Amino acid sequence: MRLLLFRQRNFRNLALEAYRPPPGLSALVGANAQGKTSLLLGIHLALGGEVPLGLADLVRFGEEEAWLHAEVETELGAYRLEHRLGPGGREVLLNGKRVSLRTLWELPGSVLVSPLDLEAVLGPKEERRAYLDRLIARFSRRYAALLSAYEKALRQRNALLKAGGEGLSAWDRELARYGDEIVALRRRFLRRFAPILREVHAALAAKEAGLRLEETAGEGVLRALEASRAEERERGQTLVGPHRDDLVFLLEGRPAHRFASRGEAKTLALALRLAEHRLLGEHHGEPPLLLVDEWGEELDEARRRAVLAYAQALPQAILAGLEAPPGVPVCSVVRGVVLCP
Repeated sequence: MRLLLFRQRNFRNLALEAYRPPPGLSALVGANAQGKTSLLLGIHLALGGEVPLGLADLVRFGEEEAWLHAEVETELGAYRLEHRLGPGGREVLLNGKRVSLRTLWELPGSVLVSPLDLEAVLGPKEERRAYLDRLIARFSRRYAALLSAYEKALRQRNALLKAGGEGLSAWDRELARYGDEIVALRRRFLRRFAPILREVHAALAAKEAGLRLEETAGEGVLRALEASRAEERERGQTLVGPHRDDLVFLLEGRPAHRFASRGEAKTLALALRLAEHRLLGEHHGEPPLLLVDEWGEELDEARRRAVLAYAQALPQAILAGLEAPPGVPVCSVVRGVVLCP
């Protein structure tokens, strides 16, 4: 994957007209860390990323819409990716054609190591499950399509529930059809991803990292629905199925959301991103672009070496921090504009 060109208008605090990163590994330097963080985030979204931000935190103050453009070369060919972010939503174009966002996940895209990442490790149940669904959807168009179909069957089913004792029967079978498949795909995915997470985290930290997906309907959605029938009737809501399952991250066998320090969480989050990156490379046959924010933060030598060692072996990667690694080509960001000397 080679990002050839990034252009933007009215995205966060950026002013650049164009940014042309070099091939290989490069670093963004400058006093304004927020500018760098926005640049990396703009690139990530240009390439098909998603992040949790109100429009006033994606679009420049006093402006209506933002635009993002990326020109990439991939194993699949050359592509022009564009996004308009405004009151109407996110409009995505690929080579001049309006496409669903998920279409861009047909290409390798990017992985961003962001300051936002630790909050999932530390945050509520629903956020870890949301992370899981976004992750797997990158890999599997069937999974993305099952999420949509399940969410319809669920919506329709809870409506029949809220409206008394209804004819739930056909809804049970639909929820199970989509749900059982989602459960299966999650198990398959996590069998591949968990060992990668453990390996990657071992290079960054002393504590063993793990994960567990706790299922409400592990013997099948139909059978769990039966067993929850009185109780779901009592609450007005489906209580079992993959929308209720919990992804737990572990350090030394113990839940990270309870027993990780913020620093430990930040390193676990880093490992999760690098494991996602590795697995995407296997899936696509070509690595995503890797974008690393906070390169310079309170890093230790071995942690740095391990990430630098990973990033410097890719076709292209961009780091942003207070200082660049020595010998890494550097581009300055000053007043929203990049200069690559």
